[PDB]
Amino acid sequence: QFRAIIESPEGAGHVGYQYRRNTGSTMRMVSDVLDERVSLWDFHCDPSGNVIQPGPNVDSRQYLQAAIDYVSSNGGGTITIPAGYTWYLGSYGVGGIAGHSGIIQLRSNVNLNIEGRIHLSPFFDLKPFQVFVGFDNGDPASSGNLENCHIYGHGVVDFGGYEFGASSQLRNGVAFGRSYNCSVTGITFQNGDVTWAITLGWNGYGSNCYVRKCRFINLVNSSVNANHSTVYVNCPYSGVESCYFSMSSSFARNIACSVQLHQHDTFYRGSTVNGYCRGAYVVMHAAEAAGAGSYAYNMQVENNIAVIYGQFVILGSDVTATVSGHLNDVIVSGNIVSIGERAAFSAPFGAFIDIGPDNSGASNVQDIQRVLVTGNSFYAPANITDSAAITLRANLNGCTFIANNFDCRYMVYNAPGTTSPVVQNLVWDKSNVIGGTHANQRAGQNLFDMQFASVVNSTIEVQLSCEDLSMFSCILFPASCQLSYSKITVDSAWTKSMSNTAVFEGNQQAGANVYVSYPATVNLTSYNTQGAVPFFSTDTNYAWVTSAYSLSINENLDFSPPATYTNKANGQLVGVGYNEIGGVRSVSVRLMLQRQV
Amino acid sequence: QFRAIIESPEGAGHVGYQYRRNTGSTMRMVSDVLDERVSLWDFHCDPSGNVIQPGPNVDSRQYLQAAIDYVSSNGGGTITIPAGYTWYLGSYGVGGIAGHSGIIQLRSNVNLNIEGRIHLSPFFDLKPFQVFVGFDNGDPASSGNLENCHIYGHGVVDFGGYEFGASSQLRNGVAFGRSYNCSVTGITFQNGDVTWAITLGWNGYGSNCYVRKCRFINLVNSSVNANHSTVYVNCPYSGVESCYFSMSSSFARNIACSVQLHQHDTFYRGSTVNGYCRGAYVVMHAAEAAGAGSYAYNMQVENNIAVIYGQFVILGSDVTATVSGHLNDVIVSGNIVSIGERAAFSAPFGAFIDIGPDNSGASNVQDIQRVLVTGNSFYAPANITDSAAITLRANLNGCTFIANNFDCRYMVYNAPGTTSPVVQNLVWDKSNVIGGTHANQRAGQNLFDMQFASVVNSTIEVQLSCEDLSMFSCILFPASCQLSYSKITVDSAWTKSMSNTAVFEGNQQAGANVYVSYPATVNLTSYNTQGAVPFFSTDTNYAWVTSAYSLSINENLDFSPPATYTNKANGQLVGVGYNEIGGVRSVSVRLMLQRQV
Amino acid sequence: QFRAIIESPEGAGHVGYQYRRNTGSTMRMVSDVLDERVSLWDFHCDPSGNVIQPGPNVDSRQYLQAAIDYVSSNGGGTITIPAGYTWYLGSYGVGGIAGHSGIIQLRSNVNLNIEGRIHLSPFFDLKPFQVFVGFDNGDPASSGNLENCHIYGHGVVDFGGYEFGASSQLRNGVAFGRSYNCSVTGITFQNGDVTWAITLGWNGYGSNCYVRKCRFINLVNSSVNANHSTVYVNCPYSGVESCYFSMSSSFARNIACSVQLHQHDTFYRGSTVNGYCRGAYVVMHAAEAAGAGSYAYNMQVENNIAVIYGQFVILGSDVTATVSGHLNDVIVSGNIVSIGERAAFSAPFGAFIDIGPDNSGASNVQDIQRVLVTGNSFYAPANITDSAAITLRANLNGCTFIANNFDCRYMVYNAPGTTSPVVQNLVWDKSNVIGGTHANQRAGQNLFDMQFASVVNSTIEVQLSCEDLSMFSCILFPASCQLSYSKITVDSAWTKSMSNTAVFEGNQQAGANVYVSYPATVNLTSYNTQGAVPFFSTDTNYAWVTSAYSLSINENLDFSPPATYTNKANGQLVGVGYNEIGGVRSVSVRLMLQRQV
Ligand SMILES: CC(=O)N[C@@H]1[C@@H](O[C@H]2O[C@H](CO)[C@H](O[C@H]3O[C@H](CO[C@@H]4O[C@@H](C)[C@H](O)[C@@H](O)[C@H]4O)[C@@H](O)[C@H](O)[C@H]3O)[C@H](O[C@@H]3O[C@H](CO)[C@@H](O)[C@H](O)[C@H]3NC(C)=O)[C@H]2O)[C@H](O)[C@@H](CO)O[C@@H]1O
Ligand SMILES: CC(=O)N[C@@H]1[C@@H](O[C@H]2O[C@H](CO)[C@H](O[C@H]3O[C@H](CO[C@@H]4O[C@@H](C)[C@H](O)[C@@H](O)[C@H]4O)[C@@H](O)[C@H](O)[C@H]3O)[C@H](O[C@@H]3O[C@H](CO)[C@@H](O)[C@H](O)[C@H]3NC(C)=O)[C@H]2O)[C@H](O)[C@@H](CO)O[C@@H]1O
Ligand SMILES: CC(=O)N[C@@H]1[C@@H](O[C@H]2O[C@H](CO)[C@H](O[C@H]3O[C@H](CO[C@@H]4O[C@@H](C)[C@H](O)[C@@H](O)[C@H]4O)[C@@H](O)[C@H](O)[C@H]3O)[C@H](O[C@@H]3O[C@H](CO)[C@@H](O)[C@H](O)[C@H]3NC(C)=O)[C@H]2O)[C@H](O)[C@@H](CO)O[C@@H]1O
Ligand code: NA
Ligand code: NA
Ligand code: NA
Ligand code: NA
Ligand code: NA
Ligand code: NA
Ligand code: NA
Ligand code: NA
Ligand code: NA
Repeated sequence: QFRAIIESPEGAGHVGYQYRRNTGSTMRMVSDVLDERVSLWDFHCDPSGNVIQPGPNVDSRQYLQAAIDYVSSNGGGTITIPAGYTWYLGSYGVGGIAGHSGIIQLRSNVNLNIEGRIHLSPFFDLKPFQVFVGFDNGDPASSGNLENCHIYGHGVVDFGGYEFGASSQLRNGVAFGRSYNCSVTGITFQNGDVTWAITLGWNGYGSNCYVRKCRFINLVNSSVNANHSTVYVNCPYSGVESCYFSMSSSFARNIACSVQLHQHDTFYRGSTVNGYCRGAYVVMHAAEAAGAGSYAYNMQVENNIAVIYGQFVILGSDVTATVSGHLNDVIVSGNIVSIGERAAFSAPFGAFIDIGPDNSGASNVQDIQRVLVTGNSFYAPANITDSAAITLRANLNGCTFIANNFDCRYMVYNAPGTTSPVVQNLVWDKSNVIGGTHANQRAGQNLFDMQFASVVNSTIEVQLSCEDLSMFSCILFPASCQLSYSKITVDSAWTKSMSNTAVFEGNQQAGANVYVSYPATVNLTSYNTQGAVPFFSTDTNYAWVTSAYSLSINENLDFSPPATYTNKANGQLVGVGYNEIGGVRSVSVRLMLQRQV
Repeated sequence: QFRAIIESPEGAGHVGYQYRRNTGSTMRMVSDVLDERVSLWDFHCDPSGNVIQPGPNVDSRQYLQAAIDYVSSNGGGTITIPAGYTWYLGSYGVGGIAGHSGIIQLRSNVNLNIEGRIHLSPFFDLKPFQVFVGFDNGDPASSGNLENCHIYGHGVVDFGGYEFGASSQLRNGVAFGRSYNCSVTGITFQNGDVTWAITLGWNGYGSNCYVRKCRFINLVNSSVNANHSTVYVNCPYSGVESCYFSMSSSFARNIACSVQLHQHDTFYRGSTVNGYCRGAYVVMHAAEAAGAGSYAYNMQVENNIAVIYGQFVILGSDVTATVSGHLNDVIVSGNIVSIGERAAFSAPFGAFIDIGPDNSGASNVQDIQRVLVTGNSFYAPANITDSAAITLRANLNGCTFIANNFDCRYMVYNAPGTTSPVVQNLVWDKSNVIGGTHANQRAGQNLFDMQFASVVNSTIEVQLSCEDLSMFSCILFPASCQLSYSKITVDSAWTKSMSNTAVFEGNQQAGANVYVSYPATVNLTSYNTQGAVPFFSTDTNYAWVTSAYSLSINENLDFSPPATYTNKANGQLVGVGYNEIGGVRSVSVRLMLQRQV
Repeated sequence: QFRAIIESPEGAGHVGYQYRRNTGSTMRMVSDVLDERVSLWDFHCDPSGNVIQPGPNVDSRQYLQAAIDYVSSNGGGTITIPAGYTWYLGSYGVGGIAGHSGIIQLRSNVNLNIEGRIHLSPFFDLKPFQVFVGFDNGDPASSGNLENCHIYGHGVVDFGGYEFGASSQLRNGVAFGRSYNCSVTGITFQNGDVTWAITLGWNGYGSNCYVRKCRFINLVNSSVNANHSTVYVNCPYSGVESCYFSMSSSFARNIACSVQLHQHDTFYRGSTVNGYCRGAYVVMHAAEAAGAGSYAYNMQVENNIAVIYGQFVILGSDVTATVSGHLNDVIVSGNIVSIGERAAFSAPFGAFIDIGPDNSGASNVQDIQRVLVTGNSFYAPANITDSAAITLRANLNGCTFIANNFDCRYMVYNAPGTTSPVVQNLVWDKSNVIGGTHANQRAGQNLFDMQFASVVNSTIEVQLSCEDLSMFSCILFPASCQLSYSKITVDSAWTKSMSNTAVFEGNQQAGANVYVSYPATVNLTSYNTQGAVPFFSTDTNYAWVTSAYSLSINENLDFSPPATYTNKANGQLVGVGYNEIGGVRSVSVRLMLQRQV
């Protein structure tokens, strides 16, 4: 019976087709052409083969898994998750992903085109979950790889608004696993309390994984949530570009970071962030060094836009019993960043760059060097005392700042009587512009507060662009901070009225290989001789000065002080001025003091 | 009758199908699978249901609208506009979009995949039109939102070449309206005389709207066209990336801009522009402040390539009777820009940055601050007198330039006897490289022409990199410009032969908190004493000088002038030189004059 | 017979369909809907119309060509190359592409969606080939254009691992030809020994061609391969963005470049490179000037990540008998680059920028100017003697460096007794940070080794950030290098112990329009007079010095040397110090020598 065959599930396999009636084309059956595509509807059926409508009382998980399993068996393809429907997930998956609280297991070469919505059912309320998992084993070390898996479309993953049940729980959207050529593009992740939205790689295993043109909206909502990083990049040659991240929770302002860059050759570009505590960590964790080595290098954070409450970029490296992690060859450029409206001390200490201790608080394990911070803007509102261009809280082996515009409370800061970092190769070029928003707010404060164990091979070229007479000093070194083989300068513009410009509480500017210059007021007295006549300082704290020159006009007719000075062994300054008429002269002059510059 | 059913429109609904003969798959009908996609052909039919071929004598509008209306009713989806066909539009739409001269009404969740061509018929010649409109009401204030609407593909929107009929008319390609998560990707807009190609948002209402990888080609063609901006970004968290803009009309060189960034958290990146008057406006219009506040902040213009005839980036902010607009936290970086080949004064005044008055010409309403211009190149051909790094034509509350390369006629310019802007926090770092293309062209001109009412808290560090002895001065302040709490320096390199370096026509460099240095030639005479001997200037216009030092060699054996000088109350310079043999000496020396630096 | 028609190839054309049972929709046949898409299966059939399975023993070429030819005839469309299959190509194409060793001929408006794999069969071993060719004629000058051709998908082009048979052979993946609005997106090119993977345009003919989000993996594998450039951009308004390039061969480290930018308005952005000799050439070849003029301008290399073995960006321009090529208006910004681990001299000389001779070795043909290198990082390991910020090997008409961080052996280098370039407008701003990795390695070497015929209108502002007492000098000019109208400065920080700072082997710092400053040690003797007393240098090689000042402390009580000095006609320095008590004094002081600064 022909009628019977046609009405049967093999019917389309009996109806002939030839593309556009082209006599040169293949003589196919309708089913062949329909078989070129596949959707969730092709697996979303009961045991008799009748289609099941999705909805809040239907658990779509087993059907989607069957679709992925079947396409995987044919070498791959793309499964569409249809538009105009919400597909709910309502149970855990089984096997290898159960160890990861997994819902769906991803498979190699099987792409998901999510055009409709995927939504978690209340079964998951107060429970852990990882929605899509690419590991195939509960132990990631024993997992196979996931390759050539792409998730893309105009659709949505909705985490149902459910809070965490316990802080120790973990929640994720996509864990690609040991992931090679995998990506998420176009998707909106929203409405949750999760740990991560996407994680790429596993402990350095993976390559060429990307997140592009995704949105992440309101993914922390509770005090229970221990920590949140929206994308964790844990394989090399991988990155995040052109994404949107937004949070509205108060809790997110204290715990949430947009991106973790944790392996070499990784990037974070062209993205916009609002409502987060932190922008990006750039870190080499020794505990994550298995797949790609012990070094994080070629790290790029560029051309992002951010409103955060804590720190924009945080650098780190640490050690384990048998591995040491190193961070080097980093670039941070083109970013425009602000600390959002908040009270002082109400969120983690505001910073553009933070050199942070390790997760246990250790500040003597880091090996961070060859970092370039250039062509960025940073702003914090004037009330935010806790705002810095760099908070330098752990050992630093080098960081270079060129041509940034920093408009916040401090330039360089570390809290006194906390950690005592060892600092090498800190370079603050004169082309860094220091803004004026916090003028008049700096009573008792040092603009560059050098609260370190030691500083070597460092450059700080201070250039103000407006007055701030509230500040205690432009730069201060406590006596506990050794300083050697360094260049510290304070340009005189906007400093004439400052009582202190640079302060060396241990007289460290006297060091043999310290090169400094800064303004000071000096009292001088002359001899009485008519004609060329010496002037000498009354104080004797200039034994370190190599030359000094006048920054003051001479209101006198009958004499002039020296234009330039040198020193004497007793620590006086001395120079030769001119008495048109004789007499002992006394003057108080603003000088530029110079040492070896 | 089985034959009858099969031949009927329900026939495919009787032919069974099961994906790849998989026994676990859904037992569907052919029509179910065909129903997973939708195209214009599914609505492009006569009242009897017979398909109609598109073409220049068929108006496809009602069919496309029916398709959008129907898909909208099912929760959304993607309508394909087929490749290999041109689909003409030949009438106005009806209802809510009639108030916007709308052709097609877009609807939420309904995407258009434009693979073929859409082409306007001559019905639209000399008339207004907006091809795709997302408003649902003639009054945008009473409109609902458009959400999740994406237009993408390899296809083309062709505006038929028709000129405007009257200057007051408006024409647009896509007006998304009060638009949330909407985008245009891949599409070519060409061949028209329009006001805009795409507009995003409405008066700050909207979010997450983007234009990516689109082309805009020849969209102004007539003298009637009043004004053209290719993409208008009027909602936050939105932007333009990786687009191509080109014009060939002469009129475009005087009226056309590529992008308007008019709300916070907006960007313009990675794009190429040719043939336009202007690159981008970055503006907060008080009249547009309803949806997202009164501040435009986090504005980003980065890594674009442009050949324009007028100004690359134009900044603005203005007020209404009850709202004041503010612009702050802007970054302009990585752009390479030139003024195209043209006669001087033949297009609007060439500039990299323009600080422009409001639309009525007011220059005393702006609140523009915290702008960073860094790491850009600008070039204008040597004949273009009207070319500047910045034309500063309205009040400015701050702008910072670091590490740019500007190769044009002026660095800082405003026309004398026009507006008198009040300038604060203008910072021109010494790392800005001033090119040499216009050397020898600058007779009668000041490189930095400070034609302002006042300048405060500003820095100008001039550094030449080649000679230009044609210029009247490196920097000039008219007597009408107050100057205070500022730093103005002229490096001596390539200046030895200049008669004027810095010029203060009101002697403003004498101010208590002005910090300056610049070269000058000075005549000095000594006393006759053998030995250490004073030299004094013949002129008395140095009462403001704090120190000066020699920039000239000493061709004498029998004496030497002072290496360094200070001043005296009568305005003479004085220093101590050395007469090996006695005698009154007279010399003319090049000095670096310094005040408080 | 109805049964007969239904089973025939016209069967689907008799089965009715109406979208979603919508009474307003078109009353179509199943075949109409199936005809909206097209795949390789629709042409991959034998002469009787039976489908043929692809595989290593089937040559899919004729079937894919038939598909492209047919779709082209209907106005275009998109052919899918199905996922889950490998499609082998095993013969050359015929006609116009035979002259290009072409396999498949691309056609206008016909896109390829490559979801599966395309793989070359061993027929191609040791032979030339170009897999996809858009020329339609063996002579490219007589070719028609290719327009609106896009290749995209998650699929793969695999070149079969075959080595080149002869060095003179050429191999390519995609040659778009005289190409307008063409692109490759998402595709992986791998496993070959080829000349290029993609070429865009032909000798300036073409426009709006792009390569985005592609991977290029292991595309050189033999010593026979003469030269490799992964993407060659030979039309304007075209570029490469967000790509991944990797090589593992030793040969690639000596021959392979990622990108060629060879026409105006072209870009290379956001890409990652590993294992290559070179990053990008930016060149105007006169021989390629036919389609778009003789000038390459608006050239952009930005925000790339690279590990290379030779040079990152190489600039060039050259001439033919009748055309002269010019390069100008270039920007290189935001790049983070390193020379990978290698022995010194084991690959082409390491550099960030190279100013290279033409292909015959000529260094006197170039017209390269208006280049900005800003905000980049460069690192080479300490053992790599052959590493430079710029190797300046051919005539240079201008290049500007601002705010970079260069950490390698040399800053400026050219080999002595090779070429003698004529240098104009070389600008090295003081904001360039010179790293310390190569400290102690520089015995016998000059950090800036100015091995040129002449230098004019140039600026070199040297600023160290750590000591390197191994170096012979910071900057050296041989006597053969003329120097005029230039500024050369050496900041004193970290230089106190250097015997030579700046060296002018021809005494070129004496030039009338040379502006210099650098530290030196000077021996001085005083007269015996008590009181103000002159000090004079013992040596007479300071006739060029305009002023000098002390960089040393004064360990004496009874006298002080001058703080500042000028010169005398005999070449002595002279200044006025102070003898508290009389006596002839002798001192050796570190001075900052200054000329016209
Ligand atoms: C939220 C965030 O990323 N915060 C980082 C911080 O990251 C560390 O702390 C977070 C806290 O959530 C992670 O530690 C938690 O998770 C790991 C991994 O979970 C296990 O392994 C995965 C593969 C499996 O699917 C799960 O079922 C678990 O079995 C637990 O081991 C740990 O006990 C728990 O606290 C984060 O771990 C990393 O997570 C990434 C992404 O999933 C994995 O690729 C890594 O393998 C895993 N690393 C390690 C060492 O386990 C911790 O690294 C950063 O340390 C910090 C400074 O950079 O910034 C943020 O605070
Ligand atoms: C071409 C361009 O954008 N030029 C800008 C300039 O913009 C102002 O002038 C232009 C001239 O074309 C616009 O003003 C015209 O259009 C508005 C808006 O049209 C009405 O509202 C829309 C929603 C509706 O669809 C239409 O049918 C109209 O009813 C008219 O009100 C105005 O009279 C007319 O001149 C531009 O208006 C803005 O247009 C954007 C994009 O469509 C809308 O989102 C805004 O709501 C609308 N703003 C206002 C205040 O109405 C004017 O703003 C800039 O001012 C200037 C400096 O930045 O740069 C360019 O010259
Ligand atoms: C690998 C590479 O690109 N290296 C560049 C170097 O480029 C020059 O040398 C390469 C060597 O492979 C090319 O020269 C070879 O190819 C050309 C072109 O082949 C012919 O024309 C094409 C259209 C046709 O399909 C083929 O069948 C051939 O008939 C031969 O003419 C030449 O003899 C041979 O050595 C490269 O040529 C350019 O190739 C691009 C891309 O295919 C074409 O668009 C251009 O038309 C062609 N240019 C010329 C002048 O022919 C040579 O230009 C660069 O010169 C160098 C410095 O910038 O960098 C790298 O080393
Ligand atoms: Na686990
Ligand atoms: Na660095
Ligand atoms: Na200490
Ligand atoms: Na209207
Ligand atoms: Na600023
Ligand atoms: Na005034
Ligand atoms: Na050929
Ligand atoms: Na330049
Ligand atoms: Na010479």
